[PDB]
Amino acid sequence: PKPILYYDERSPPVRSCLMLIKLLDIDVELRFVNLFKGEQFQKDFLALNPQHSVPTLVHGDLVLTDSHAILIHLAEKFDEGGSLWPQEHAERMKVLNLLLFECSFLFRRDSDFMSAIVRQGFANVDVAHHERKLTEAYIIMERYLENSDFMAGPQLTLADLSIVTTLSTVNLMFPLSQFPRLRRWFTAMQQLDAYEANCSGLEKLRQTMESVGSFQFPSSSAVVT
Amino acid sequence: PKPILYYDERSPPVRSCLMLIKLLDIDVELRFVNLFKGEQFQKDFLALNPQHSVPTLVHGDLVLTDSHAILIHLAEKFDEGGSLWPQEHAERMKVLNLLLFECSFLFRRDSDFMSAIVRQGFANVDVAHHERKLTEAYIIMERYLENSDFMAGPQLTLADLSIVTTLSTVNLMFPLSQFPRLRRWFTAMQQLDAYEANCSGLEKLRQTMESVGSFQFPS
Ligand SMILES: N[C@@H](CCC(=O)N[C@@H](CS)C(=O)NCC(=O)O)C(=O)O
Ligand SMILES: N[C@@H](CCC(=O)N[C@@H](CS)C(=O)NCC(=O)O)C(=O)O
Repeated sequence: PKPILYYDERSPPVRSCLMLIKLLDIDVELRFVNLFKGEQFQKDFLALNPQHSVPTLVHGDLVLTDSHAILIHLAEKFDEGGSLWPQEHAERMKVLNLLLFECSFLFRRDSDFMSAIVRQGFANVDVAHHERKLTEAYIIMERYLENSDFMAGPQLTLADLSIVTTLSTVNLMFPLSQFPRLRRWFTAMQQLDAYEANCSGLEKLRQTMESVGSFQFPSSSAVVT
Repeated sequence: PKPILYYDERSPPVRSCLMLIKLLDIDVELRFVNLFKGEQFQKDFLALNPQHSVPTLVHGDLVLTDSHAILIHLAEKFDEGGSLWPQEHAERMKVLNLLLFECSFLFRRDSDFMSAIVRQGFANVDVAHHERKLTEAYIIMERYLENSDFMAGPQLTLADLSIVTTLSTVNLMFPLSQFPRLRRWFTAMQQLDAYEANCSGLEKLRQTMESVGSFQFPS
């Protein structure tokens, strides 16, 4: 049976799975769950994923409720032996380490900021506080890239797919002027054909946030190529 | 060389790694990083881990900066063919999915609550708000346990090691009386020889939080 992806493309971790699906030409059925309309609290979706989060994948009997498990599962099933989720143990641990950085640090901080805008309205958010927390994530990713061309080594891996979507979301608000390696890496990701899967949801998230939060992102911040 | 574990046993993800190390008899060199003195910001540790977090594992040239990668790495290198990190793909993805639940949901929410204490003082924290967020996590784990004795199936896995330490930390503040499956699972986890690895750090966290929070946990 073909994988079923419950999704809202405004979500960065959803867009990471959409990028992998495009990169590998995976046939997947998409089922939209509108997060800003609260459809993730619908009783049948809650029964499927009590964390009420997207992406959720159903593939046969398997139900995955975290983008990072979804990326790993799809790579193992549709890129066997590939370099996205590498075969050598130490290389694979490095990718796993960076996936968890995305989950535990970069996404956590971007979610904290964006959730505050939705709950409080932009004018009531302590933007300076979130600028510090997210610039700290920029600094860390800049350090990762001072060693390798890609986040987890010399070539594109699942870590880049996970990180680039949330990075593009942070960068709607906060500029990358001071981060040359991060800008070089982001520019290169934007040249990838798979990056087309990030574009639509990023823009829909931009429009939704500006509406619900009653503000405008500074147009000069976002890196476009 | 033997793995090096940078740790502060007050950290629940540290304690998860300590439990696995004891369960598998792994010979490791422990290096204490006092989080309450800010030693995670010392220049050499920051150079090692820019996220300034424990646990951090150095194993040869490999540097891991997240407990969930460390658990998987140590299981793969020291417990090949074990049940903690199952070899069958569907079972392994199930364990991975629960490891990420611990990272993304349970630990996130407990960390939000504990950080609010250290920042604001216990007397100023919106306790009811965090009670709702953390009770929601209890409700989810209770459902995870409906058809299995452990978090990811009929056997103990890495998911149980990761979740039990944070669970015990949430349980400093919020009791398990209303969750029969979760309470029975936690009691069973406490019978493990390896659970002794959780005991010392949990009580150190209690004592440290209560002094800095100028409060006492209801437990
Ligand atoms: N760590 C999880 C994070 C998933 C997550 O929190 N998704 C957000 C959207 S970016 C969501 O579904 N929010 C809906 C809700 O929490 O109710 C993953 O990587 O999939
Ligand atoms: N997702 C990470 C979380 C690690 C983490 O946040 N550890 C806390 C202690 S519980 C820490 O080191 N805090 C110090 C700091 O953030 O400066 C993991 O599982 O290892």
